Amino acid sequence: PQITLWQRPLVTIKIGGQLKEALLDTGADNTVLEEMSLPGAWKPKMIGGIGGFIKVRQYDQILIEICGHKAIGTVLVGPTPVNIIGRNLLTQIGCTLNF
Amino acid sequence: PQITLWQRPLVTIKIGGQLKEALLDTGADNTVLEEMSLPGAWKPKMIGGIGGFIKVRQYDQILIEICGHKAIGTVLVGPTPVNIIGRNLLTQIGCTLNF
Ligand SMILES: Cc1c(O)cccc1C(=O)N[C@@H](CSc1ccccc1)[C@H](O)CN1C[C@H]2CCCC[C@H]2C[C@H]1C(=O)NC(C)(C)C
Repeated sequence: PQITLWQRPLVTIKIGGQLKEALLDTGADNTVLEEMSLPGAWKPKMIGGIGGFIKVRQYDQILIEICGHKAIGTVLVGPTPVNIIGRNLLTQIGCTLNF
Repeated sequence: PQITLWQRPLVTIKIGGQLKEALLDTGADNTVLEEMSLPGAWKPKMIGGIGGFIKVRQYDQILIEICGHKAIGTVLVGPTPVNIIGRNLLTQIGCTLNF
């Protein structure tokens, strides 16, 4: 899939048995998900936006299906208004920018 | 140019006679620039990211030279830690996501 940028680049994801919609976000170093139930141990973490900072729960080695592509990585969960797939996961699904 | 996402997708911009580095940011609807001197009138604006909101100055129909591609559009100036080229300007340089 090629994707133009006239609308937000939103994709379907499956994480922890759940279907979510998420933003492909070349500006995000990290993947950040809205409040959800993920199984397993987590670490405290703080990440910075535009913005200020939010407190998130850090989860390592999480399987996530992004637009029908499987990828494993660190997922962060916390009070983000929008699900963000950052570059740690974008590189796993072979995502490039072209201009 | 094609650009992988193993590093931050940073490009050179010329805006208001000045050279800057900026992040190609598919997760940003707007272009946001660190405090700088831009000539002419502006409007007050508030923009939300992760962490909260920042007060910005809104400038319309600004000429921006992104990686040797000329584009005109709305640029926002305010206390962002990184220069962001959002989708309003990404569509002007024929920027697509490929995976
Ligand atoms: C989530 C995240 C990380 O995990 C790591 C590094 C940065 C970020 C981060 O917040 N990145 C953002 C750009 S703002 C930015 C600030 C500093 C460095 C790089 C980018 C997102 O790419 C875009 N970001 C995605 C999304 C984040 C939650 C709030 C709604 C949007 C808002 C949008 C945004 O901020 N828009 C502006 C117009 C204000 C620029």
